[PDB]
Amino acid sequence: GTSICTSEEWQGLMQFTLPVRLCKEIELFHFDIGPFENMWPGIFVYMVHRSCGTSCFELEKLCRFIMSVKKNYRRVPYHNWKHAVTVAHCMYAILQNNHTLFTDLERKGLLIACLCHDLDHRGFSNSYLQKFDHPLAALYSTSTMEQHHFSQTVSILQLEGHNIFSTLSSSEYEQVLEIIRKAIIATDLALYFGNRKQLEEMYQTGSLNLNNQSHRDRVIGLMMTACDLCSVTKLWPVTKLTANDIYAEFWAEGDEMKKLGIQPIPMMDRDKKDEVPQGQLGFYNAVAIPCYTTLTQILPPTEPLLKACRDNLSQWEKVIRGEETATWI
Ligand SMILES: Nc1[nH]c(N)c2ccccc12
Ligand code: NI
Ligand code: NI
Repeated sequence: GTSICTSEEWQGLMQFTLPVRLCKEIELFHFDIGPFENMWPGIFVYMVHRSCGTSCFELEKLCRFIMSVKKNYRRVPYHNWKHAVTVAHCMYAILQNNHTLFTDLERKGLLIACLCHDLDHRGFSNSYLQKFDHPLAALYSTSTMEQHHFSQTVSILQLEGHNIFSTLSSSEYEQVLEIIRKAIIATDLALYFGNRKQLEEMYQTGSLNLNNQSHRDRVIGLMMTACDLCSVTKLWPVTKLTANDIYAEFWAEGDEMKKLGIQPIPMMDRDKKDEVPQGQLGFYNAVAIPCYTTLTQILPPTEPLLKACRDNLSQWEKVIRGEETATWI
């Protein structure tokens, strides 16, 4: 099942210090971790310490956990360690801007959930696993990969010296694993459509109440979608480069489907790259823009995410009209 970091790996992280200039930058929604790869594990420790406090976790167990999580992301084009840290940074920015809406247990649970939410992704969609009766689809009949990512998270926590949550009360341990489970399962975009619709209704009717656990769960669910999709909230060149990686995965999957006698959906067909700009327009109109619109209504300080998403939508529209300027691969 699960891989473990080296002694040298975690002890190195324990020693890391975040360059001073980066402290100011990491607070901003639009921050791109891309140019700082050696620092990604340290960036995560920094975020946990700012959000949750330097005493939240025993530092050794936290650095062991982080480096073993990294080792259990695969070398796939998109659903990899870079994506994990990017999603956790978006969650950090949301939490910093909305800090006292969330409990200390939720903040720690959500930062961990974001880091873990795609653990052991193989570069194949739920659609593929289920079309082709992969064993995971037999074990997990809905939200197949997401149930797997949660199981991997639990596996890593159970590794010797890796349980960062062991110091919580017996009740709080149960509560945080549930926070993490619901948060990971919520990253299944199949569930997003229903969740966003429910939230929009709750908000528009004024029945939305964050003292109501089921409402809190739904808000946290939408935060998870917003963080999972946050490549669409970066500056255009970063968004575009990330889209290249997303599609590399999709096209490798479509290649597999051709061999099994199914023509893939256009989005996963490398011979249909001309349809990508309209495909992105559809995704922004149906998924991304509604998501950030609703999130901004519920959490006003998240508005820059929506502004950036709208700017990117405008850029894809420019591509469609043939107005794009030079892009670098
Ligand atoms: N950016 C982007 N486009 C599509 N179609 C996506 C699907 C999942 C996650 C991000 C995506
Ligand atoms: Ni996922
Ligand atoms: Ni993801």
